[PDB]
Amino acid sequence: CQDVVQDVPNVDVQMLELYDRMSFKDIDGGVWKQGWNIKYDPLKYNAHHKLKVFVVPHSHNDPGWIQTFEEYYQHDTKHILSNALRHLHDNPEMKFIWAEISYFARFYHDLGENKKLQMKSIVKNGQLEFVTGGWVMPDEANSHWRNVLLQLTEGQTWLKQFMNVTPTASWAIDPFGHSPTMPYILQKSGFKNMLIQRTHYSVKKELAQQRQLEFLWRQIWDNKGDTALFTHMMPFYSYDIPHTCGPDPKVCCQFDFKRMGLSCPWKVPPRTISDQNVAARSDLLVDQWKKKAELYRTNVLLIPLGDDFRFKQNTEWDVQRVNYERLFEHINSQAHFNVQAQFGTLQEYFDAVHQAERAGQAEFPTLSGDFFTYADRSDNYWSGYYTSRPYHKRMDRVLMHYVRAAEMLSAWHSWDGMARIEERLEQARRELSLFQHHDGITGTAKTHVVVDYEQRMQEALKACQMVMQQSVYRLLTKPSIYSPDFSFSYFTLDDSRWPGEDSRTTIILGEDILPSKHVVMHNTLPHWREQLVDFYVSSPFVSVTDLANNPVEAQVSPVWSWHHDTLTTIHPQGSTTKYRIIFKARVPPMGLATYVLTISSKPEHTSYASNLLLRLPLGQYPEDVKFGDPREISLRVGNGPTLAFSEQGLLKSIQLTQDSPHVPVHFKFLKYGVRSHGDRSGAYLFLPNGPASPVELGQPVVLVTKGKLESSVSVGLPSVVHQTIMRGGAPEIRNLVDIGSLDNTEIVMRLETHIDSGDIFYTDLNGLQFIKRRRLDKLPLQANYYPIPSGMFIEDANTRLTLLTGQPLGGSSLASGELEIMQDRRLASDDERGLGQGVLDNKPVLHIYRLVLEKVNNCVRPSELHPAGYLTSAAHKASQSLLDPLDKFIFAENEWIGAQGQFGGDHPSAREDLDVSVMRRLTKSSAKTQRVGYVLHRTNLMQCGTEHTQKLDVCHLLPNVARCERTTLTFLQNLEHLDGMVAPEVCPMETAAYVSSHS
Ligand SMILES: [Zn+2]
Repeated sequence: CQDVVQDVPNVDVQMLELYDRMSFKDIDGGVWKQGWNIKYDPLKYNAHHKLKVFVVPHSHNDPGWIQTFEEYYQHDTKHILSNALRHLHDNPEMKFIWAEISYFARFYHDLGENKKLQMKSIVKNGQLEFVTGGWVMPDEANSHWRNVLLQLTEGQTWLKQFMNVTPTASWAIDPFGHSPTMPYILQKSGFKNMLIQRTHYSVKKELAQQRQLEFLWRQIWDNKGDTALFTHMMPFYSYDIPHTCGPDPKVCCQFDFKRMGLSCPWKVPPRTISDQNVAARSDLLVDQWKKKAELYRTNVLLIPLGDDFRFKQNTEWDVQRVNYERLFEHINSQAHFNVQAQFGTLQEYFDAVHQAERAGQAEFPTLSGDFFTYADRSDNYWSGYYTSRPYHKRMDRVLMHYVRAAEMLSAWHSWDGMARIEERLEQARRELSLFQHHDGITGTAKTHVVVDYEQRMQEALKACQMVMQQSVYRLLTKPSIYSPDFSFSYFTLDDSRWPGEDSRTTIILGEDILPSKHVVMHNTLPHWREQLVDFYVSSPFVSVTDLANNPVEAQVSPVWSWHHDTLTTIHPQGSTTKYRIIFKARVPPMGLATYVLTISSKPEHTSYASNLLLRLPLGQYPEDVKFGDPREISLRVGNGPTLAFSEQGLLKSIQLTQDSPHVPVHFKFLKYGVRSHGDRSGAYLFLPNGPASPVELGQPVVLVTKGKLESSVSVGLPSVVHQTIMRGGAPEIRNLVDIGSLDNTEIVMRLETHIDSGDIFYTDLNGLQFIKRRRLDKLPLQANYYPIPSGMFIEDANTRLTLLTGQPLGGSSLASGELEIMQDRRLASDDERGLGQGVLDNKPVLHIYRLVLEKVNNCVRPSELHPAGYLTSAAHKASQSLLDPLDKFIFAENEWIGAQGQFGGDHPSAREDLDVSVMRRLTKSSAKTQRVGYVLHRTNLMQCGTEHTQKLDVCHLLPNVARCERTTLTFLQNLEHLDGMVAPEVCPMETAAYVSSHS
């Protein structure tokens, strides 16, 4: 295994280093506004050295933006695919590429056998070629890596199953910024090349000037270059026809034969190609081509030909095809051009490029880093969408976890087809897959479309719960009893965090209404976990036992809610009929643990929290509420940190241990505005008019709850209920955010330390890796905002502070010792990127965080020059507690004969840096050989020199292994037959996939 800490890779282009030297000057380049006047030597080209041009027709199809998936399908996409099918069929030299498998699957299932076979025909002959082959073309900023891999697996599985094809070239023309997570997943899924579009205009200029637009893109820690993927970055402002033929959009636009009810902004129309003009039109176009080719190292040129929802009408197919045919026939017949031009596919382009390299005509540069934050022009940085529609951003994470848990839970058994497991899982994967779209998780879609996304995710959550409950009943009922009704609710799910919602079951216990209640906890992670869990109960006199009837220590706290008296003030109210029972659930790796809640007066092993209101009846509750003037507060749970809070109930300092210092750590809410003159912030753009200013907090009500297992500080701020929860380690932060009214406002949460971070900070990419960022004072504020998909940190010689998130949001470190993360944004103006609206549809979201202060001076850190950072064990586990908590199940009935106490107590408890990211059964009951796929990710944690673990071999997890294969990440190809049927060890920062066959 490579060393990802000691050794700094050598690459031609390192993006952090690149950004440091770049001036980012927005100069007028001329007809190429953001470049220069391309010159080529016309004697470069002769009969020995021709330009080879691939004109690649395409149609960008959004699975939701202005319209819903179904709306666009009905209006646009179904017509495009019928025409493609007809036109390619009748025109054997015509070519077409296709990205979005969601729409292809939808269309293909509606075809008659005949059309099905004809369609297979034009795929087999290579005329219609699938690119990437994902369900969608996903967002790359906010998306979790697991979800990127999910949407990819979904489209490619569909392709392999229905078309017997697996794309090896990727096409990503539209995401707003590009992540190295994409080459990382794609190269582990058999890909050979990929294409990107949306990078900062100033980065395109810099690279274009050195012919570094094609590059071998490797991971920032990769010393060897094993991860490298060949990447083509297109050079110009857009993927549309004006911006794809060459440098001068005024010329290129004349070669979009659909604009003769569409027209050319530059006021020069296209003209039909005839014998009259062909020489002149050809000359104009090839000049364009040769200008573009000068930016690349080979004599092979990629010319994309299309636009959004293009190739819809029969006559668009003719006008495009026939005019370009006339051009090609003329160009290729005339030796003075020294050009071979034709219709081609993406993979055809890449093949010819690799032919040129293998012949030694070019050596390509190496690149590591990322392409965030993107700007299309002047100071219009697209950091807005790191935050837009934050409720759905959080919904993504919750759904992500429920599909994982549903697929793992049900993977253990084969299910009769009447249970409908395969169907529910299929729906849940597809819904979650669709939201990966660059108008889904991004928050850049119209309100009714966001509505559609939400309803779909909701149905997907319901489908996971139905699978999870059925699986749990099967796993913990004695086989001699197990007799299921697949439409029965054996368990209801209990979620303390989604939606946060006046739902949640109260368990109603009574000395003879119902005395005891069985609850089960599921642990999706492959090691033993202990975690505080909570349930709502109808009495404060409840005690906890395991199934063996051993006592478990518990605490009871009141249920509190916050009201806006509107008359007055934001105040808490306490329940008189529901209480919270809290205890530590111990749960096996990938396993289940049953507990019992029994009613009794005050039990032996249950304590009662106290309540202090700083500025209230509580039912059958033992400790009466106390009252107080606003004051500073210090709490400690267990031996864990001691935390001091302001008189406004905001964290002020943390003390790690009894004898360590009181470390200043201040939370502050601030607000950013929109511009006086200038451009207006929208769904995409963040255009603050100066540094944020502090929110006026007044004198708010601070609620303090103090218990032996769990304590917390909650405060009703204007817009935000803010809570710090203490369980013994790193606290959890919850914000209930209601931006409600406050137009042209962005609400930020900032941390202020004395940590001597300077200009350095660290943000993660897709929850997979942490990348070094440098704050740049030469760039505007919005350009120092980066995606925070799961966490961020600052550090000095001695001290780290890391914030872990349950939800993708935007964030920065805008001064030494600070971290900051946007909570919500409300926006009266459109930012003119196509959407037509601002963001005027906000709703209450519960944001969750963990807050880790640590001493790092005895940690093995990477050198000053390494572009990556690495989490500690504590910060890694805190992240895992946010994204993959314990699942909670309440038995829905009164008696559970058969009940067992635990599942998975024999499962190996693997090293903490290792996760079984996916467990998914791959075969229905009707197959003779059962097969299960596993995705394994091993992260890399700092060695701080800070435990008993067993070897985990996924091939042996289930009984009667007959075969085990190391596979691509999508499970679709074998990469190594494992003679042993034992899975090899995986390296730090690697992801591997195994498929186990069972007899
Ligand atoms: Zn798009």
